[PDB]
Amino acid sequence: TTTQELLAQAEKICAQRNVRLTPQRLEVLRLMSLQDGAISAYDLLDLLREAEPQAKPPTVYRALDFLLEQGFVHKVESTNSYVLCHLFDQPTHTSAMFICDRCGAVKEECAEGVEDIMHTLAAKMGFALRHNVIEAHGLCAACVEVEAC
Amino acid sequence: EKTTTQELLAQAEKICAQRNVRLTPQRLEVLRLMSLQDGAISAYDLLDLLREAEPQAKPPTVYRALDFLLEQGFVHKVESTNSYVLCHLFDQPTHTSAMFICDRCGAVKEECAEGVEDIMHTLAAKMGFALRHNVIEAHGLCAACVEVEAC
Amino acid sequence: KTTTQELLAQAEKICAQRNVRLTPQRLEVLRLMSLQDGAISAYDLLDLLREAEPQAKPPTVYRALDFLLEQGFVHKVESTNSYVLCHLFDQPTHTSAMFICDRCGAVKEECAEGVEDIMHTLAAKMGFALRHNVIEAHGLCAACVEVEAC
Amino acid sequence: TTQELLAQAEKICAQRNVRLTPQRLEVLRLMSLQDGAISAYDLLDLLREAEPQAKPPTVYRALDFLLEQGFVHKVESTNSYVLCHLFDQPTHTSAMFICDRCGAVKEECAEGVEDIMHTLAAKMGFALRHNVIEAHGLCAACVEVEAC
DNA sequence: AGAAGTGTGATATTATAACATTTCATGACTATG
DNA sequence: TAGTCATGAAATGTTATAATATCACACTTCTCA
Ligand SMILES: [Zn+2]
Ligand SMILES: [Zn+2]
Ligand SMILES: [Zn+2]
Ligand SMILES: [Zn+2]
Ligand SMILES: [Zn+2]
Ligand SMILES: [Zn+2]
Ligand SMILES: [Zn+2]
Ligand SMILES: [Zn+2]
Repeated sequence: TTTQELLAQAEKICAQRNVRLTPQRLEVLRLMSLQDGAISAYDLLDLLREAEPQAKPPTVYRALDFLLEQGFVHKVESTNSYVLCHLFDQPTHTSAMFICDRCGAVKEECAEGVEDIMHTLAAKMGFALRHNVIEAHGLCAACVEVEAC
Repeated sequence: EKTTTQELLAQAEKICAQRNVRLTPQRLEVLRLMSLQDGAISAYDLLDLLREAEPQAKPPTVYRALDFLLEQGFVHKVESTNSYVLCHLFDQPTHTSAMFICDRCGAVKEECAEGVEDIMHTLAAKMGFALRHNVIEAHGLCAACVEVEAC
Repeated sequence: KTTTQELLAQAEKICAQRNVRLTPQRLEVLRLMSLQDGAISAYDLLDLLREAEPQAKPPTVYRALDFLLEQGFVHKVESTNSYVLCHLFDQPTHTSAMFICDRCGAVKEECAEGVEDIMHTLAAKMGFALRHNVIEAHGLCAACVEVEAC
Repeated sequence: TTQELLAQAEKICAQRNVRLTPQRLEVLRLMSLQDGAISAYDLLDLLREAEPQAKPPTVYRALDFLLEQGFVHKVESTNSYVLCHLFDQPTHTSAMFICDRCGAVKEECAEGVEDIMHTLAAKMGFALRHNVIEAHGLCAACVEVEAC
């Protein structure tokens, strides 16, 4: 039902803006929401084919592009996968991604200090950065407890 | 004054000798070919370069080489792209790094940052997250492309 | 003994006479092509291929098709963007006329050497160097006519 | 010479009580100004300088119209479209000779092929509604280029 | 033996180019009549 | 008083390939008993 609430919320946001949250996009969103965290496009496509048997890569990639242009999903560059954002209605934001290499779970946190260090490092050199990519690989708490036995 | 490109290669050879791992002609050629780049490079571009010498070369060659070089820490993979760059900091003990990437000219700078590792560990510590490795990659413009914008 | 077996055997023999690799994947794709009434799209064929190779993706079927095209086991139907099995692997490269029913979708392949000759002559009048002909007819087949008559 | 055929088109689109919009006319104009085959999306790119709000349905509808009248032919084996040789003649059947190098397309008549196709269809129970006849190779020019 | 390396063809994975249609809301001609 | 025709705008469907990466086998080479 958190999924329901999430979808409703997304519908509300997309209703606010002049943008169309289609059944397809909504479906993809639902699927990704039900997923714990990260997922590749093609596994997601395989999931999508349950409800839309004719679905092909452009379908899911289009849905993702849409959900990416809006603030609903993030790409995970170091795994070629995608995940939901933990907070929707906010604008283009830099967030730090903690990715479990075991379960695929992703925790999204703020890291102003990092942005700042990079902001200064870009300035002590001649760099004008537009965007930071901050992805951490490791193990989440559960998977940590599991890997210790 | 930072370490020269050639010193890194010599250092690579001797380090591989110290570890009893084989820095073969191929892996060496790949290493130098990468070292000549003014920034990151893709596997197939590198493959194309490698062909002028070894035309019989295929992707497995390049990817094997890259896997080896990555394992020995001479090369970094740039994850936001899908490219590979020489490490200009492997003469010291293994390190954390942030890659600064120009979207246009494509050049990249590896710059150390303990202050990032610490914050990441701190953020990872509050949650129960056993951090292992960091990917820090910055996109924007370097102060060559910047002075082309100002015209 | 069955047509499919015989066919795959022929193919296996030809792909041996020629020093070429008829892999399980290619064999499976060909097997599937042989079991079709007529023409099939690359993606329908992919969907069929996924029943045996669940990981299969578009480059898979397109590679298999490119191979089967190179070796002359399948023809591409350009006007419908589809593929059919060749009726006779025995012949070398050949100019084939395709009769395509816009109702049932079935496709019949016919020989027409005359056409090759005419096109060659016509191309030879000008300075055109002919490589391949594309000859496809659209209409209704006998069955669809019988049906439509009522 | 473009204006000539443009006018002729209207003249013929008078006799046949169908409406040739500036849309379809513009498409036909662009098709004419092109000295060879063209894809729908390139044509769409060209149609946009005139009508920047143009989109694929626009050009496709246009092409469907221009196709159904006899002004343009579809080249099935290249998924492209070409202007007719001359559309003063009755609804003919084109045999398209296509250069795989330069992309030049030469429309010719091959009534013999059609005849044969009809006989073959006739010996079957096949009701032949339309034939597609296309050749791929090298135009004379490209041959002479490759000769060197 | 045995572990590591290479050559080669084919396959697997991720993403997009390229080509064509659907939908549905909106306006613009027209056949009664 | 509607009827078809034409368009406008977004999304979707459909076909095919680009771009990235690995597998699987065979042959080998150089080392280890
Ligand atoms: Zn977020
Ligand atoms: Zn975990
Ligand atoms: Zn480094
Ligand atoms: Zn730059
Ligand atoms: Zn045949
Ligand atoms: Zn039929
Ligand atoms: Zn014509
Ligand atoms: Zn030519």
